[PDB]
Parts: sequence; structure tokens; C-alpha cells
Amino acid sequence: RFTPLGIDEFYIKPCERKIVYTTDKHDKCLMRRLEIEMDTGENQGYVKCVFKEFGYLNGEGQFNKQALLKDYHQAGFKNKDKAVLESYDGCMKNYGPTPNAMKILDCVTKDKDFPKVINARRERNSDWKPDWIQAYCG
Repeated sequence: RFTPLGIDEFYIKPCERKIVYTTDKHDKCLMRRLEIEMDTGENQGYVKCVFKEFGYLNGEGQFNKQALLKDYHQAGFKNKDKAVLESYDGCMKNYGPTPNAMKILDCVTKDKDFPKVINARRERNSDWKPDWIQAYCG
């Protein structure tokens, strides 16, 4: 990506333990903002954990389209379900029933409204907003 997604910084405490080798402040900021794209074991681990906390990924590794659509609806986008699922499905067309978390991220972020949707989800999860001390993106 050359244009950033504009996702806000997520502070999901049970997934902080997946940030092991990344130590640079801004690099960790991009992790928490789900702006990472590189297929590394570390990024995979963290994004997998986040998507588990999002309810987007179950214990068997299947994507949960109902959780995604719920977030769209809760962000006020109720008349877009077809476009959202077709964007995801087309993007995932070469992948099987248990895809890796970085590829799921790449596909869910193609819809232009996904950053707004997930930003509204963070707004209603105050525990997921880092305070002044813990934030990396400031």
C-alpha cells in the first residue's frame, strides 16, 4: 500500500505478548493500527490474535463473515452486505477454508469503508484505546 488505511491504534492487551521482535516505536504503531503488510511469523501471530479477539477468526481458523457484517452494521453501514462479502470473497478466491491471518487482513481491508468500521468498533471498546502513556502512534 502507498496510501495508508487510516485505522486507529488498537491496544488489545492479550495480544501485546505477540509483539516480540518488533521494538521500534513506529513499527509497533503500524502493528497496532493493522497497517502492517509483511508476511512475517510475528505479524501473523499478532494479527491472528487480534482477529481472534475481534471474533473474526475461530479456534479452527475459519473466517467469521457474520462478525465482520456485525461491525459494518454497528458502524451504521447496513445496506452494503453484498458488496462487503463479494469484496472479501473475490480477494480470497485462491485460498482455502483456513487462510492465514495476514491474508484475511489484506482482503478485509480492501473495502473502502473497513477502516471507518473498525475505528467505530474501537470507539465502543474503550479498553482497546491506549492512553497517553501506552500509545505508540503519538
